[PDB]
Formats: sequence, structure tokens, C-alpha cells
Amino acid sequence: ATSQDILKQHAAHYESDMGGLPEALVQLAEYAPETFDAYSRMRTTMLKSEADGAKLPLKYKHLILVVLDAIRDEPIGIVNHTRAAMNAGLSVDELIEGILLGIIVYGMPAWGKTGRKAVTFAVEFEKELAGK
Amino acid sequence: TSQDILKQHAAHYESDMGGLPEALVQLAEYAPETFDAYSRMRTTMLKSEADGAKLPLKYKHLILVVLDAIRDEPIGIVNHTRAAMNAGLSVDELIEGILLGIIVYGMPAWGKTGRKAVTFAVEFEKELAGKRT
Amino acid sequence: TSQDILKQHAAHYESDMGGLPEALVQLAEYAPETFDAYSRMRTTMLKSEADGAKLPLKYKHLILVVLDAIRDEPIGIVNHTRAAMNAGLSVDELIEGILLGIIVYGMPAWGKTGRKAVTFAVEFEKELAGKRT
Amino acid sequence: ATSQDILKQHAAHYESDMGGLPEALVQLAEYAPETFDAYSRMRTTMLKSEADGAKLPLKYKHLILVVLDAIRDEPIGIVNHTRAAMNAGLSVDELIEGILLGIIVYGMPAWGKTGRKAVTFAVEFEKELAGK
Amino acid sequence: ATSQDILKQHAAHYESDMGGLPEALVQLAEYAPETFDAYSRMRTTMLKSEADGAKLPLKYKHLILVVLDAIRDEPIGIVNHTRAAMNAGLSVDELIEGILLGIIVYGMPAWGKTGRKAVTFAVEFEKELAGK
Amino acid sequence: ATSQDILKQHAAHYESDMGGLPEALVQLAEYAPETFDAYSRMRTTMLKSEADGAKLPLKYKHLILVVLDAIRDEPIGIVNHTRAAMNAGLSVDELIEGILLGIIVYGMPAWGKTGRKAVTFAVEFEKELAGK
Repeated sequence: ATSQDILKQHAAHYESDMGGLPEALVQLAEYAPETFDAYSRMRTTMLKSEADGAKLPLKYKHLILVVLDAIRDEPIGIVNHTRAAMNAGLSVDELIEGILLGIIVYGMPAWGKTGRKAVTFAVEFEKELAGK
Repeated sequence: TSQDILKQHAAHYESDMGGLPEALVQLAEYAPETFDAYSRMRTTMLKSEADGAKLPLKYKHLILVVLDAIRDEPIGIVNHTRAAMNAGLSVDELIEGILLGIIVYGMPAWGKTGRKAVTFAVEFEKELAGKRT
Repeated sequence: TSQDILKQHAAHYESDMGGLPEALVQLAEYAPETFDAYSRMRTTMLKSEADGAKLPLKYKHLILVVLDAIRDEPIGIVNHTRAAMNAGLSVDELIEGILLGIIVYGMPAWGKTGRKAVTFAVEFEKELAGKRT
Repeated sequence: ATSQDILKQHAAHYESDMGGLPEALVQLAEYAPETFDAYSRMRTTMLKSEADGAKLPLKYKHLILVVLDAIRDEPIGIVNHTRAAMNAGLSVDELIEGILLGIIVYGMPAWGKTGRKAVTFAVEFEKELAGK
Repeated sequence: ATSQDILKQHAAHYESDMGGLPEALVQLAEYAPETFDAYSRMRTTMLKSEADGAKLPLKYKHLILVVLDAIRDEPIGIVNHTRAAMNAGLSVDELIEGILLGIIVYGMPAWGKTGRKAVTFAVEFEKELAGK
Repeated sequence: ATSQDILKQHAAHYESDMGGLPEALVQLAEYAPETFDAYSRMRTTMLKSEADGAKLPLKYKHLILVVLDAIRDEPIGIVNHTRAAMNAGLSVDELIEGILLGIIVYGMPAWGKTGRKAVTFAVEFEKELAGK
């Protein structure tokens, strides 16, 4: 696998799943293409859709990532995973219910620092989806 | 006392968790007003679909499983796995959810605590099948 | 609605914090039952000595300052510094408390967020002196 | 400062403050005496008593360390700092009030995993102190 | 089955690099063979030796992972990575100097809870390597 | 005052090792001069050069701190330590190989949030060092 081959190999996965290649992963491809390749393989199996044989719905896969990005304080990822979840059918109500659970294990900052940024995005994106 | 507050929330914990975890027993003893407010918060957060929740209870507990994986809380991770599976989560779904922790939190998201949920789940799946029609 | 639950806890937040932080405003909007239970928990935890608490309120908020230092919550760290100092904490005590984070959490316990509390405190000490006899 | 000199120099501080040299710090002295020296200097200023010019009471210094050790999941440290706090005048009621605050910022595990172990110890140590 | 093929595929890597497959990864291979495969590919490139074209010496790659396992409190990993680092030429002195640096960023617990366990192991393994 | 004496006392260390005193430590010196003193003593031994008797090369000491600053999300520190590592002989290739290892223990955010910022800096600083 050449690094051209690697970037092309994963293009459809990121476009489909995320609507694009996140900036972190662009830079990973740039400076660590073999790591990008292996990571992207892992990501592709982990985020497989139901149509492709997964048992956990894709909207709930990305909800889990939302919550994890809340905990880790990843405001870019959290919005990207919210968009992906909602594109896979997640409601804004489900999003909020999921994010709140983070308070049990990680305290009010699970909402207050980054988690709530997903909700702010969600209420605007919900309007856009409704317009489609 | 603590006795009345425990009585208030006993139905929630039996339904949701099959009982009150020891940490929360201790919290009830030493901080009964905190235990009461916390239990009220928990009760709303873990509301079932039948009581009007939008996110299925099995997935609520799966989120808690993954969070307990991250936090390295092995008692909680098994308690929430049990709860999730009681509410219909499959072992396959459990595994799929837990793996996602590796993306954000690395291999220890599986290796330290997450995998203990799976070890439990494989046995609990057979237990649950042997108790139900 | 959210309106009634906000009314319920407004006296607590004005007294304790000088108002409701934006994160909790948002929580009240989107999760009013969670905001209510959480506010009840907070109210007991941050009880004053006058209402029967044993740990002085200034030290309660100092603990929250140090925790916000660890967690890197800069809005919260200033809010709790303000609260602590309103309740009588000195800038010297603030600094002594914050430093202890370095033992358990390394130099970032000061360098990232903790020191922002001190920067604020030096100015707030003069503000508080200019508003009081 | 020889490594003999270093260990002797800090002996009174650890005996006074902690009732002993914690095992982690024994090993630090063993394998990293210059780091042990500098660290112990830092610790000695940070945990200075009121009699020696500190403004924050020693019992509340060690309470802050209790809470931090709850968060970090340091069950040895948490008991050592609880003992130190209580020896400096902290009540079991104050201890519990302080530990609970950890739930706000770090969730129920702030109590459930390690924090509550301080309380379990405290209720037994309180009996011992009362016996003195 | 497919697990057994994938285990075979990565056995050379783990044998060479670690001397075995840690239990966590044995379980991963069983329950999530496609994740184990991709992860192992990723690890294989990350931990490439100088002889295979790496620029960072293998002993220092494993030293970095020792320090990371100290921070994360991975006591099995920390020993596995210490053993790997020393088989790759790392001295005990180097090991201690690197682990200490954790204290700057993560406080005394970077030593006290798991990091120092690597030193305890190292001092014994050194005697083993010295016995030839 | 005593701050100014203690700053003078440690200036040689910081100038040599880091090329300056980070703002966080300037403030520490101002508000907590005795802590700054002891901390600086600790840092001075920890980051001793081979010429002064250290066994772990300075470039690798700073590489370890780069990785730790990636995990902790210290973007000022990560650049300061990258600069220090490269002034001590570390290559950009080595820097990237080490930062990637964070992903094993701490997930993609070990790269995505702060670690990759070191690479961005490094690639520019390399051009500077190459200009002599």
C-alpha cells in the first residue's frame, strides 16, 4: 500500500461516516500514513453499519462517541459525531438523554465544558435536516 | 432517617439495577440528603421508554458501561452490563459499544476494565437464557 | 416549566454563586428535571455553617477551586474563587490550597487553569475591599 | 547534600506531617535521592503549619489532599492524608462534607471508588483519637 | 477461527516485540478479531525497529510506553514494556530517569502508584540479564 | 524580592534547558517563590544533561515530556519541549514516532488535540535549524 493508495482506500469510509476527513486525521495521513491506514481499518470495522452486518445501530455508535468526546473535551469531534449520529437517525431528545449520563460518571463538567456544545449544534442541525 | 430515603428510592434501584450498590449504601448512611438528590437525578436520567424516555434503557446502560470502562470502575461496569442485558442488550452490541472506547481512550479502554464487562456478559447471557422462556 | 424549577433554586445560586452559570442555564433549558435534582444536591453540599454545615463555606469553595484546577474548568474556577472570597477566603489561603494540586496532579494543576484563579483573586481582593466597610 | 544527609534532612517533616514516610516516597529516596530531596523541600513549604506561618489550616491542607487522592484513586494516600487531617483537628463531619464536593466535578466515582474509603477509616480512627 | 488466523498473522510481531501476547489482547483477538487485526497492524508500524527503518530507537519507544503506562496505571503493561525496553538495550538508570519525568506533568502518583513498579521489576530483571 | 533572588538562582537552568521561563512558572515564582525554588531544584536534577552525568539523553528526556504534554493537552509546553528536544539533537522523524505511541495508551486524541501541534511546529523549526 502506497500512501496514495492508503488515502484513496479510506476515502469512502470517512465521507460516508463523517462527511469528510477530520483535521486531526488529515494530519495523521500527512505525517503517519501507515498509522493512518491501520487506524482507519480499525475505525471502519468499529463503525460498520447495520446494513454491513453490525448489531449496534450506527446512530448509537456515534452517540457513544459523542459522550466520550464530551468526557475527553473534544469540541470538534463532538460536533462531528453528533452530525453523524443525527444523519444516522438519532433525535435531539436521544442525544440529550445520552449526554446527561456522563454526569453520573464524570460530574457536571461532562455537560458543562464540552457535552452541551453537542446540544447547541444539534438544535440547529435538526432545523437543517427538517428543511431536507 | 437514611431509612426513609432508602425506602423512597428502593423501587428505582431494584428495577434499574437489581439492588443498591455498596458505594450507594454507604452514601445513604453518611450523606442521606446527597443520596436522596442523587437518586432523584438518577431516576430521571434512567427513565424507561415506558415512562416516556426516548433513548432505550439498554442503550442508556451501554453508555454507562463504556463510561465505567473509561473510569476503571469494575463494580459499576458489571452492574451496568447486567442492567443493560436485563433491558435487552445483546452481547454483540455490548462488545461493539465497548470497542468504541479505544478510539477516544486507547487500548486501556478495553484492556483494563472494559473487557471485564465482556467476560461477565458471556456468562450472564447463558444465565439470562436459563431464567426466561 | 424550566421557569418554575429556576425560581425554586434562584436564591441558592444568587447566595452561593452570585448567579446561575451559563452551563447550568442551558441544563435548566434542556434537562429541567436533571437541573432540579442536581440543584437540590448542590444545595445540601454547599450548605452554610449558619444552616448547620461543619466545613466553612469558604473552604468548601476552595475545594471546588482546586477540583476545577484539576479538571481545567476556567469558568468554574473563577466562579468558585469569587464564591470562596465572598465567604471570607483570603488570597493567601487560595494560593496555599491551589499549590497542593501540584503534589497529586503535577505542575499543570497550577500552570493550565489553577493560576487563572490567582490572577482573578488578586484583582477581586481589591474589588471586594472597595465594596465593603 | 549526600543521600544520607537528604534522608535525615526530611525525616522530621514526614514523621510530623504523615506519621511516617509513605512507601512511594521510600522508593523515591532509594532510587532518586536528589528528586526526593527537592520534592520534599516543596512538600515541606506546601504543608507548613499555621504555627510556622501558613494561612490555610493544616487540617484543611490535608483535606484538599484527601479529595485529590479520591479523584486520583490513591487509597493509601487517602488514608494517610485523612489520618493527618484528623490529627490536625479535622472532624469526620468535615471530612465527609469535603469528599462529597468531589461528586460535583468528578461524578459519583469521586465517592464510590476511593473517596468513601477515607470515611470508613475516619469512623474507626475517630474512636482511637477519642480513646486518647 | 478467523481469530486463529489473525493471531497467527501477528504472532511474529508480539513474540519479537513483547515476548508474548498480553491477556487483554488475547481476549481482544477472541471477541473482536478484526479490531485486533487492525490494531496489531498499527502497533507493528509504531514499534518498528531501527533495523526495519525506524528512526527512534526501540528501547526509547518502549520507554515512552513505560511512562504512559505509569500515568494510566497499567501495571501489567508497564512491566511488559520495561522488559521490552531492557531487552532492546535500555539501562535501569535510563528507565528511572524517564519515569521520574512523569512527576512534572502528572504529580507524585506518576511514580507512586504504578511507575515505581517498573523500577522494582527492572532491578530484578537486570540481575537476570547479567546472569546471561 | 526573595522571588527575584530565586529567579536569578534558576535562570541558568531555564535558559539552557528551555531558552526561557514559561509564563506559568514566571507566575509561580511571583506568587509561590519557595515552591518555585524547590520545583526548579527538582527539574534541574530531572533534566540534567549527559555532560553533567545523566544516562538518558536530553533529547529523549524532552521527547518524553512532549508526549506527556500531548496527553495532558499542554500546547505551550508541548512546543517548548519540542524546541528543547530538537535543540538537543532530536529529529522530526523521532518526534513523530514518539508522539504516535500516545495513541496506543490514550487514543486518537493523544495525536488529535495537542500532540500533532508539536509536529506542525517541528516541521517549521527544522527549516529554521537548517538555515543555521
